[PDB]
Amino acid sequence: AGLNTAAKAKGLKYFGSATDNPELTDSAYVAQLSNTDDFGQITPGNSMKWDATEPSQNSFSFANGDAVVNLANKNGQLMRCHTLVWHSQLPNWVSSGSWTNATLLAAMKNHITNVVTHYKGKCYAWDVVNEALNEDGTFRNSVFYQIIGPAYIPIAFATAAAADPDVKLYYNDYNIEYSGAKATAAQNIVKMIKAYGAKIDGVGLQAHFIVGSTPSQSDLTTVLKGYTALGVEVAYTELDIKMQLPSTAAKLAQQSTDFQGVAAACVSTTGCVGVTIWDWTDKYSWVPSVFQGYGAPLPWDENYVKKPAYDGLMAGLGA
Ligand SMILES: *[C@@H]1O[C@H](CO)[C@@H](O)[C@H](O)[C@H]1NC(C)=O
Repeated sequence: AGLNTAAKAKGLKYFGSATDNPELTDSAYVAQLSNTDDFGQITPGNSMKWDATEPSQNSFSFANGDAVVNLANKNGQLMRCHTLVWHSQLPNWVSSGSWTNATLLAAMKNHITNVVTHYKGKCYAWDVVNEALNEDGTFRNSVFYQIIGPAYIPIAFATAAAADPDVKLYYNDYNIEYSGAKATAAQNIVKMIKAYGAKIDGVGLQAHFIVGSTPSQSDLTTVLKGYTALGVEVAYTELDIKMQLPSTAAKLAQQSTDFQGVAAACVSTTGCVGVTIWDWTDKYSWVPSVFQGYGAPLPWDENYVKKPAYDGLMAGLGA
């Protein structure tokens, strides 16, 4: 019994975790990441992004991504590959470049084709385009939007599908898990890609939530079904629930309830294929400076010891 076994019993394809290459020298860490009772799927937190894979123009660098795939392969875990086109973690040669539509499309397509071809057959899913929207539902004024216009999004999907016709292609974003202008805009991006005639198989809902401010199971489920209704599968792709510090028993209990609701929403939704937590131990959680004051976001603590949230996830998965 563990998260992945429970998830699969309920019909999900996996419960899984992200990781990153600096953690892999920690053999105790790796032993639990490799426990397929809890994790049937791995995401590389950083080593398949554009800054990692094409840090200078045309210079593809796959060793760190390959090391994560090799670990997953050894363990019999699925991969989700993350992420091709994104405004963040973009090398300066792209973000600062002097582009025309043709020249940026060439470089963007070259990035996709090379990365996706290299990983052909190794990935369950690709996050093809990440965080294309602002909070108010406008397009982000990234280099792609400013130079190419909205077509960059369906072109990226079409390019990925040409390189690897069978991997599931996802649009991934945060703050699209509750209703609002941003979730509506994410729906409209799905419709727009499909109308262009490009393949989109999934919406990735990052699920970076806050303890005590997490959307209810009911709200989350409703929003998932708003996506599945458009003809895509859905997954929670980067789940973590940071709490306002310091940690307390009451907050740990609330955090358990919050995680429980997310797992239950997925299990309740036909077409929700799985949940990936954004790493699994607080020691390696993602808490950048903009969230100073928050922390302890994950189901195991910094000592690799389960927190109440682990039991909350199990309950939410019906175990
Ligand atoms: C860039 O080229 C694509 C592909 O033909 C097209 O859909 C889009 O409108 C173009 N954008 C600009 C700004 O010329």
